[PDB]
Amino acid sequence: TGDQRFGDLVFRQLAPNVWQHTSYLDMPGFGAVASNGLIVRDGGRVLVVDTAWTDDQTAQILNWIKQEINLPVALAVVTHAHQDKMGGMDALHAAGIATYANALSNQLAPQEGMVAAQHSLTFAANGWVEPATAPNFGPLKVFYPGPGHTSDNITVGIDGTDIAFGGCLIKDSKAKSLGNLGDADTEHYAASARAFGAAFPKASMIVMSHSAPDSRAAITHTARMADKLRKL
Ligand SMILES: [Zn+2]
Ligand SMILES: [Zn+2]
Repeated sequence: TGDQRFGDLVFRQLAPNVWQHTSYLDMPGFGAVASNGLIVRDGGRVLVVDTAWTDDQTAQILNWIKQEINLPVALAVVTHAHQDKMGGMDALHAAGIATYANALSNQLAPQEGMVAAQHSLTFAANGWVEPATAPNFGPLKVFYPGPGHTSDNITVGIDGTDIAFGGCLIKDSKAKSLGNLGDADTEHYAASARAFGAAFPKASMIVMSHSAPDSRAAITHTARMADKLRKL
């Protein structure tokens, strides 16, 4: 398939300098739910998008990076204040890694049971990150598409590649539903999915948290699901 197992994690190379990390929730009354993030090698440093579900899983991502890449991890960006994306913040901080999240994610973190990132990203009215808040992000192009899966969800394009990461906002083109809607903005979801597509109009590989990588059909399918839900 392209997947490789390392401990209880799975890694899949997407480009010469990009890998998808996958971790699984291990809690007594739940099935083994996968969550995907990214690892980007930016020359002489590594950038991480999203933690795993737990600190121990996140430390295993760092161990894979040390073994397989062996460059320092300069920063991590987390895409919203849920456990699958921010559950391993303490492991990043223990490792001396600078962490960034939407200001709103950092505000929500205590209510959600998450540790806040060290740095807050803010956004222009067009959705693009304010550059002074995202210094030295290299190829990572951060975009806030509007409320959707959550009020705080952000997305990330990787310059020099065909890849854009929708996080938990985007589901694949065969998804039966929008997954976890507990915190979702049903009025704006479809427009936010569309805004993600329009922000990264050349991306051909759409990476998402809870499906395998897909084509741009994931974006349109997600927006349709959202529009149906809104019309009910
Ligand atoms: Zn979520
Ligand atoms: Zn999720």
